[PDB]
Amino acid sequence: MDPVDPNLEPWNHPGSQPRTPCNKCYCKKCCYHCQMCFITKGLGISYGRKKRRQRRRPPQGNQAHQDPLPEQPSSQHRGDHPTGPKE
Repeated sequence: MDPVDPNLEPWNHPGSQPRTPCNKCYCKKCCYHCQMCFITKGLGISYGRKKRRQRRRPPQGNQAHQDPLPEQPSSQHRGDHPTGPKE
């Protein structure tokens, strides 16, 4: 997960708000994040038991709110952690 950039990746969320995205800690409320904190379903680098780093590239709205990529509210790359599938 960490060697891309990242713009909007298959799974790479650093933090949340205010529109940051990273902060000095993972997840971290201000500001929006509703309920789902970080349940580790996809063990690339940032989700990781003996891995885990953190990289920050756009402003951003979607990379402060989102877990997955498409506008499809369910689970397993669909609506992974907010009220928010795309944002």
